[PDB]
Amino acid sequence: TFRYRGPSPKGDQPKAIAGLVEALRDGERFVTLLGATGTGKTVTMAKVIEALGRPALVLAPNKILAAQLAAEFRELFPENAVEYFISYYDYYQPEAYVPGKDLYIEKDASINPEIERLRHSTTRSLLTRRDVIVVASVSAIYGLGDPREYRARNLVVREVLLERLLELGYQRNDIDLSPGRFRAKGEVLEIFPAYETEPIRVELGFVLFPATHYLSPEGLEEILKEIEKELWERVRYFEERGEVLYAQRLKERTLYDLEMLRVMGTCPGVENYARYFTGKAPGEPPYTLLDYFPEDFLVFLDESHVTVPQLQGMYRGDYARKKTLVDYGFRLPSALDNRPLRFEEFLERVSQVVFVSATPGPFELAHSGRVVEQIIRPTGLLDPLVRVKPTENQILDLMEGIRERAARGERTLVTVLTVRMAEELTSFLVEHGIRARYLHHELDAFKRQALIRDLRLGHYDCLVGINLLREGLDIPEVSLVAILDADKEGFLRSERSLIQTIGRAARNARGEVWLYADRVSEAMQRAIEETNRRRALQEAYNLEHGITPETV
Ligand SMILES: CCCCCCCCO[C@@H]1O[C@H](CO)[C@@H](O)[C@H](O)[C@H]1O
Ligand SMILES: CCCCCCCCO[C@@H]1O[C@H](CO)[C@@H](O)[C@H](O)[C@H]1O
Ligand SMILES: CCCCCCCCO[C@@H]1O[C@H](CO)[C@@H](O)[C@H](O)[C@H]1O
Repeated sequence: TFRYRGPSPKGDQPKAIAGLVEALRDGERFVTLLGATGTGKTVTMAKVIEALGRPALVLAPNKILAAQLAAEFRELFPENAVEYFISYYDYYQPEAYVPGKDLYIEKDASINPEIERLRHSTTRSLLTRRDVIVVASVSAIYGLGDPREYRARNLVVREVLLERLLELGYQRNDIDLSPGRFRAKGEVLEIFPAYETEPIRVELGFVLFPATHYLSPEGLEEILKEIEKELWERVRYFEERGEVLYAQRLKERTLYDLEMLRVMGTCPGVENYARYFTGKAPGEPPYTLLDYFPEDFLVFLDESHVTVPQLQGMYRGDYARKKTLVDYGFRLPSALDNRPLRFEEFLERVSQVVFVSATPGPFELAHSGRVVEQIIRPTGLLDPLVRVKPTENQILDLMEGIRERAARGERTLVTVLTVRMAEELTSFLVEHGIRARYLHHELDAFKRQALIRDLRLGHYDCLVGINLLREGLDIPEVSLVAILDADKEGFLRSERSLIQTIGRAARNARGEVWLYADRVSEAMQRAIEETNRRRALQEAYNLEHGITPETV
């Protein structure tokens, strides 16, 4: 049972909630929430979750949005369990090998304790409460230990109770303490649970869950035997090919791990032997976070037009990177079984799915048994006016438009199609009195968000880039979005992409989008019509309720 404490639903949220709830209660497996930018999709998801009272998983297209959603849900359900199943492949380097330059890359060690802490807090809550909402990036869905063992291996709250501490994955280190380590300096225990930020001093209640998701198994001895059996078979494979270097590499690394496991029941990169620990057969789908949820959990795929394709391509992407480590003797073929799920395998592990997007993709449109939209924004803000302007004298027209807006405190976003164009336009604008910066495609997150942050803070007035479908670009001061080569083919000029880009001007009471082109492509035509449809519906709602837009 959840306890919603956020703002009451306004605009189209009430209608969206209900209908969405009605569809789910009627047993629809696939449902889509078609919600324009700024209509408050998080609150809608939250009320649906509250109404159904089932634990939920919300997947986002990237780590920035994932973190953002987690933070919002925590504020909306201050008394329930909101988890962020962050993944190590989000901020750190995984093991890898690039044939191109024969360079092998080790995964980062001694990572920030917050990573594993958040992950353990997630599995712990899922096995102790129903009022749980888990947010995660799609990439987070990867092989994980067997949930049965993780579950059946707990410690309820003497002296034998320090034989348990270890068969749960906890390690000794009286020196410095770490989450998932114990300190026994005499008659006094100090367990630091893998999911806590505050250790537990024991002298003279709670429930301790394992410190690892791949904790030791049944015939540990017998398991190391099966792994070594695969090792020599694979060594022979290389030997017969004359690839002595690969045979040597695989032998040394595998024997090192086997020895490590025989002396600590664990070893760095233990996940690679996942299948041996879960007893899964080769090729079979591994256990994942999904298996830790109750059978009736609800799934939300935020930005579904992006997240669905991500879920569809995860397996292939991972296979390519892993297959390389296998081909050159760094890992056993069995490491391939510690992988992401194929899309169909994912669908086999979920019951009901709610797709969320302002521009739902083909999968959601062909499969949803119900599409519920929310167009009216709680704020009453209108979708922008969209104009089509000639390419003749585009830059001069744009420049005067930008300077006019900067004069009165308004910002401009500009999208071009090539790097040369982005480079030249930016320098040209700067040389003509405009505070413009270039959002280079090589910029990573936070750095990309740092630049965007400066625009939000008003350090400059115009941001030029190729792909503007980035996070954090919904700024109230942006009143103009200019799209050069608006009629050219390509992903960034598709119907959906145009609609998404147009939305960057919907947080300003005077928002406008200028499409520079000498012809109207079908994508433009459709995007213009949809923006007009939304604007008209919201103007009608505002008229009826006596609301007049204002920027804020
Ligand atoms: C468990 C380890 C088994 C090692 C057995 C290696 C057998 C070598 O294998 C041989 O290598 C030659 C290389 O010139 C090839 O030409 C032969 O075809 C191949 O059978
Ligand atoms: C055409 C002449 C227009 C004059 C209006 C100028 C409005 C200035 O604009 C304001 O300046 C403040 C201080 O820099 C900022 O903090 C505000 O965010 C910004 O809107
Ligand atoms: C460029 C995209 C054009 C899309 C066509 C939108 C048509 C909306 O319909 C409009 O409704 C108005 C009611 O206020 C009427 O006054 C207009 O005559 C009518 O065209």
